[PDB]
Amino acid sequence: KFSKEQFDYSLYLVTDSGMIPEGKTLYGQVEAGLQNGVTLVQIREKDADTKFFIEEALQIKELCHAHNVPLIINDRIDVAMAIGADGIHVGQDDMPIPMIRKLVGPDMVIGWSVGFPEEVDELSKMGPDMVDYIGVGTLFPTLTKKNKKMGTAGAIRVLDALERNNAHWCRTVGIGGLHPDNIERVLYQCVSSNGKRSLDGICVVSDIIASLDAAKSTKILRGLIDKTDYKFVNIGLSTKNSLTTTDEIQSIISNTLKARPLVQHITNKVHQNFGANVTLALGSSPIMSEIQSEVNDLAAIPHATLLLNTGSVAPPEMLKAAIRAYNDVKRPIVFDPVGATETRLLLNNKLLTFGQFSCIKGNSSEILGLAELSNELLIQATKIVAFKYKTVAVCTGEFDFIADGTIEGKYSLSKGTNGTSVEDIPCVAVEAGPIGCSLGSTIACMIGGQPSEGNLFHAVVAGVMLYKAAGKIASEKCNGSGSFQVELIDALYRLTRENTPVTWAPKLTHT
Amino acid sequence: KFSKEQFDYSLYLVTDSGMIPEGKTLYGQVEAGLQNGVTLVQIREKDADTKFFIEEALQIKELCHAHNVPLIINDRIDVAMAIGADGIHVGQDDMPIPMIRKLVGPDMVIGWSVGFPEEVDELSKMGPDMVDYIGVGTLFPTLTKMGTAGAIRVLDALERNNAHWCRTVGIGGLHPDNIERVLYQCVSSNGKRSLDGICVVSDIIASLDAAKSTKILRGLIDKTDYKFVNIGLSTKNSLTTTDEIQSIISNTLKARPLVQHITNKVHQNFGANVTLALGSSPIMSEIQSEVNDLAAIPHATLLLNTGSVAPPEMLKAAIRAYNDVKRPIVFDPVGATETRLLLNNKLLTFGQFSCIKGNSSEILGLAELSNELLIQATKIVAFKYKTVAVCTGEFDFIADGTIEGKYSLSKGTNGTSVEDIPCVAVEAGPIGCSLGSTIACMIGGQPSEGNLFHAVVAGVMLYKAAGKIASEKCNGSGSFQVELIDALYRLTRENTPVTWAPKLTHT
Amino acid sequence: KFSKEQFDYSLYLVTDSGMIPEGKTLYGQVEAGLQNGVTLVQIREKDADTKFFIEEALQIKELCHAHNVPLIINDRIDVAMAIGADGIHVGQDDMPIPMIRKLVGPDMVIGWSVGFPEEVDELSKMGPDMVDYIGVGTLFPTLTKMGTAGAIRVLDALERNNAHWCRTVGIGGLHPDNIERVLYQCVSSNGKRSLDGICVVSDIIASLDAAKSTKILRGLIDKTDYKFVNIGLSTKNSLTTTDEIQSIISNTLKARPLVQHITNKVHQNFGANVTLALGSSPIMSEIQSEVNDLAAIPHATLLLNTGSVAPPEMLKAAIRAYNDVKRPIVFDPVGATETRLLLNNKLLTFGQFSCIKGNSSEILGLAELSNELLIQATKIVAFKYKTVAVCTGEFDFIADGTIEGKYSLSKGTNGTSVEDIPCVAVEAGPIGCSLGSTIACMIGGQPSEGNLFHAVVAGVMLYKAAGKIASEKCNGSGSFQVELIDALYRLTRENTPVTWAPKLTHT
Ligand SMILES: Cc1ncc(C[n+]2csc(CCOP(=O)(O)O)c2C)c(N)n1
Ligand SMILES: Cc1ncc(C[n+]2csc(CCOP(=O)(O)O)c2C)c(N)n1
Ligand SMILES: Cc1ncc(C[n+]2csc(CCOP(=O)(O)O)c2C)c(N)n1
Ligand SMILES: [Mg+2]
Ligand SMILES: [Mg+2]
Ligand SMILES: [Mg+2]
Repeated sequence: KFSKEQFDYSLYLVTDSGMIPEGKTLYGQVEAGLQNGVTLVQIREKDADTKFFIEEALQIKELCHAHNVPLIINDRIDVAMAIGADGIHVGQDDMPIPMIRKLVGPDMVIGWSVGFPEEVDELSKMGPDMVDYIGVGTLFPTLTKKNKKMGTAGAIRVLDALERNNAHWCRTVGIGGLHPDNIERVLYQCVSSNGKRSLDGICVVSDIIASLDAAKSTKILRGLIDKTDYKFVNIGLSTKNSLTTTDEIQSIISNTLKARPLVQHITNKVHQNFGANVTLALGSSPIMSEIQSEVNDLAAIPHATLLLNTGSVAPPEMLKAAIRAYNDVKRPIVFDPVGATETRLLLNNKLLTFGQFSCIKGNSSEILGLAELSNELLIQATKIVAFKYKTVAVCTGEFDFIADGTIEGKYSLSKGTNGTSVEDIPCVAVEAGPIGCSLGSTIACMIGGQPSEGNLFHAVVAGVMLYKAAGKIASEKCNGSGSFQVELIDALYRLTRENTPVTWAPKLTHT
Repeated sequence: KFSKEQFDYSLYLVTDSGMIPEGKTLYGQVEAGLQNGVTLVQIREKDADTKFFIEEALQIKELCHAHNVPLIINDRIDVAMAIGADGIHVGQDDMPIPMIRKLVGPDMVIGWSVGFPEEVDELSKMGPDMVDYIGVGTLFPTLTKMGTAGAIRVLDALERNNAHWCRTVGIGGLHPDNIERVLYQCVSSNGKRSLDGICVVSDIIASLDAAKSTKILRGLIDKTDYKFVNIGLSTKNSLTTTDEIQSIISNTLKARPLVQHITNKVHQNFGANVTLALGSSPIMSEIQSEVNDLAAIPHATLLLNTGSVAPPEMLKAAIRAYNDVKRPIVFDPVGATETRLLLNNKLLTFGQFSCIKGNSSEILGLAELSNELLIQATKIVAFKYKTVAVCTGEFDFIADGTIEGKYSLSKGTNGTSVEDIPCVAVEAGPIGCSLGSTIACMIGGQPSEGNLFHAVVAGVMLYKAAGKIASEKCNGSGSFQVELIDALYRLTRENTPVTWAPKLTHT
Repeated sequence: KFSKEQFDYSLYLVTDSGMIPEGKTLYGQVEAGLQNGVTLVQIREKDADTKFFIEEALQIKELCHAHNVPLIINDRIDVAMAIGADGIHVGQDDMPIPMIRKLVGPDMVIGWSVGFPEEVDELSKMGPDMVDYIGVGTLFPTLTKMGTAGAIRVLDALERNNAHWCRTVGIGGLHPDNIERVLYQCVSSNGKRSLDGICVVSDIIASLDAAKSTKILRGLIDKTDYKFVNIGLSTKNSLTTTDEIQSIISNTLKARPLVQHITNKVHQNFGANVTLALGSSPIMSEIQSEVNDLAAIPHATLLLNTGSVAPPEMLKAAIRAYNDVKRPIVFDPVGATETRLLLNNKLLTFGQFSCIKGNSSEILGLAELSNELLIQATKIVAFKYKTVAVCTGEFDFIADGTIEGKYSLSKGTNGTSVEDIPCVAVEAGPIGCSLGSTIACMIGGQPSEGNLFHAVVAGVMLYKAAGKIASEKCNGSGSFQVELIDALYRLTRENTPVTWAPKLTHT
């Protein structure tokens, strides 16, 4: 018999009998997992005879208690009472929490499956001793649950309602579609806005239970869960609070010129050509492939980068493949969501759950939207985006605000961030007096050439300066919309062919 | 809150959500049912969200409690404790009973789906306050999720273990077309216990007129007479007199009975002769469609063999057609082997027989086991199937288990056990399915005011009597057979039973 | 490299690659069998790349040449010349025989698939050095790609043509449940020829244990006793004495045999009566599941008619069932027309009969064709189907063709031909399925030490004697029939054969 505060939600294993690899037992699997982590166990029988249920449940509570880890049951309250369970997990369509508590009395843990912030509101109007831990939504598509309606974005919305309502007593785990190919990302971008709360643990089912080798699969998840660095891009992620110096900007450009980045553009037909020209100017080769099979070979090429629009004709099933393919080799993705309308809203949020981006670029509307909402306003909104999607965010306008919410690639369980909140991540401005997707292309090239020892922040900033600089130079040499565009590409070339950033007009202050 | 002894098991309604006619509600049906009986209610949700379960079970608990009838839950104990239910019913593959008792404490009614005697044994090894009532087996084929004989074996285990505390209900396929029969033969062998109640589902829930279906079952449930055959069933203990035997034969001769023979090929011919001899007409139809029209003809009678070639589906048909027009069926299970055991035990659950006729071996098999021994088995068969049971041999024993056609809930029989039903004997000194045909004809010609038992005995005399005559006038197996038919013809054509050789004593 | 004469056709294995149980190799089986018999191997690939074929016919020619056993290829000649094979087997739809003998030249073995006599004619007018051996038709239904009668016709042509250079193996559905019967009744009509060996497979290759399967098949082949009926099979040339006929009748009254009749409607009734008279119990089952249960009962006997309405699949069930337990079967083909001719020949390949009964017509067809004529046919039938055979007329002829249940490879009998089996006659002057029932009862009664032949005769005498007696005490067709049954009753209730009118002489 344990006590609420003894429950280690680190690596929470949930079982499913009908999914076991031929030649193995539910016990065998659930065992090899206790020898390598699986620090908590839920028994799940959605179909078996409520007797065979009790038999298998008793059989596993001996193995469990043996390794000193609790057993939880789902979602049969009676079976829990019957066999001396340590806790029960119930869903939103199962017996109400108040009724359960009256039958079981305080001291027994209660899980509740929560997917929306509106459900955290009810969990709170019940006070402590009611709910003890929630399993958050269904983060990713899974083939385990056979029947209602997520991503990290959705889980943030819930961790945030756990704070607004100050439900200190209630822990959290993330569950569903969780595998080694996205655990770090999930752990990494699942923090409350104020940086105070994160997931206390991770849930798996088809990852150990369905495994031809549960011993290894469990040891692997352990590896990731209590690591603390998500090095998602092969650049430096160090937090730099010092403004970007002329010497820094100059060395960024020599690298991007000397390493001829290959920048794959997945974007609309109107930027296709233009964007290719900005790339050619910046001394790098552009490829416009939306071909799924190619994607992994393309991203294999040295110093490759992915710049990425919405409204592209490519099927989401290819974006998901491309995005992943770049993250697997740890190369930079520059995201730019042009949206706004109901369809694009959906598409953009689906994309944001496919992987981890090194930069998210947008204008006023697209940024205020992404933050889930002046000048003091844009700044606060750029920082929210930056933090939320753990990325360098750029907000374009008369002023350009950059913000670094990468936080050196740190995650931890529950902690959650090191007191580092939305409000105080580095954010800098760039302006050059009154005067599109071409920036994305520029940003893309600067990050692209950076070496192991580079820095992702100074890169994204150098880019904004280079562009705003060509921006000022063109607007003076031009005759109208037509020639402005071709003198912009001209300026971008001359400027980076002579690395004299001590010359360019944009002024770089603190925001 | 009720007490265990406040539970009325009469008409016990189990609910099913996905079976209600379009335009109607689970509240709707279960309301009209309470108004005309439905003296107990179980909610059953094998599929629904365990919340909508709670919701829908609170809403029906107000309805039930208002007509003052309990509410039982199958088979989630949690849902039961949760909503303060009155009882819970659990099946064999559900939560062990000791565990349930431990979570609900004594005072809650527990139900246990029992279909085999061996499980009544575990129910007793637990003592009272454990299992409080049981649902017996699956009596008949049903499409929502043994026979009456399979239930009796249970009601018998409840007696040998003296588990007085345990009530019973019958369940599975129960409808107006067999309720009265279930009730009528579902009694313990010592006659002291019967079913406390009848349990339905598809019969009220799935009714386009719930109100009306409930009023019909109540109709049958608390009546007490199964007039299953248009003949008198009075219990006569006065040996059949010579004037009685006489009158029987006059009636069978004056109404020219029509006897349907569903038998093998070997008896076909010989059986029709014996019928003809008796002044009546045989029909050897084994055609399903014809069956209703046939049995509607005046004084129709069905004689029935096993090992006939006709399919079970049609035998089911026939037996039914004849019990519907309240006419007499005479059963004769020749068998013994695995196939014939299975086939007969299926036929015996298709309807009610007016007389089962076997020889020594057949009789011991049916009775589920000398001369004192034959007598016991012949009673056992007679009481077990509530019928007149004949047993052939040097001595023929006739036993009357019709008990005037009386049933009742839990009573069960007026204490009238296997041991004390009328059993007589017939014998005519040392000397088959022809007996079937004789008996058949005799019962056939009986008028509303007649008597079944006396008629079956008349048959066994007449036959035994024509027997001695033949054996005296024959040159061998060959001519014995024609003369047996002749003597039957000469005997019935002169009603002087005071002349006949066979002596009829008590057993 | 072998010679034509070093070919041991005893156990002839024929591979099939796609039928080996998961976990086993064609090498593993073909090896496993070599160590327990498998005295000649053929390689059969009707589907694989003619390369892989080649590799596998080499790998397996080592394994074979090592156990000193040849290797035959079918039906690709090239592959046989190519890997230095010992012989080629070709069918009817394959390369003509002349062409082959030119490309491979003498000293190599050529086996032909023959299944009709005509094909033996072709095979004769080609002389020796052409066809060496021949696999005979398909004997029984098989799933891998006539009966033992079809085989006989072929083994006859091989003699009428005098193809002394030609061996024979039987093939097609050969399994433990039917190998001895095949080995036993598959001899020449002149008794000088029989099968030189037996072709599997799907019995060794398909086997979950190829070693055991091959040991068994060995057991059967070089044994020389087919005990198919648990009764004496001794040849007796001593006319059946009065004492024996009397003993015969006591044994059968005392043992009350159970005679299962499978027959039409018109012999049902009459049939049971005769059996009854003979003091034995008749069963009229045509029920498939009961059939194994029935034949387990003591002293059981199967009387089989044609034109019964029973499905062929069931008669197969039954005929096997009685052979499995070694109890007697009496066959009575009533036909004559295309459909009946078929059905009959088909039953005569389901199992081993103890007696075949027919009249002039029926007995003539079964022989495949006066008073000298009816004797030669009765002998032919008796010998062909290895059984006691009975031709009914004014004279009745009985012929013991069982030869003591003796079989041996190629030999094949012990010079006992169709012309010289014991055949006796029975007559009583000028005067059906009844005689079937009578015989079935007299054989049924016999104990381990009895004699099939004497019993068959006993029956014919009894039935004949009861004939003369009835013909006298009767007034017509009707009274004759009943009187006949009576006389059977009387005659057997007093075993005084010395009294009977029927005269028993040699034929
Ligand atoms: C602690 C807890 N939270 C939520 C639920 C409901 N739930 C959401 S998705 C899913 C399947 C995950 O398997 P996989 O890892 O194969 O995607 C489960 C069972 C629960 N039963 N327990
Ligand atoms: C009290 C009790 N005894 C047994 C059972 C199990 N069971 C046996 S038959 C069947 C279907 C009845 O509807 P129908 O009239 O269509 O046969 C049911 C539900 C139970 N749940 N409750
Ligand atoms: C010697 C010889 N005779 C005939 C043939 C043709 N053939 C007739 S039956 C059959 C398969 C029977 O196996 P089973 O019935 O045991 O499955 C085959 C292979 C041949 N290839 N060689
Ligand atoms: Mg649930
Ligand atoms: Mg149940
Ligand atoms: Mg061929």
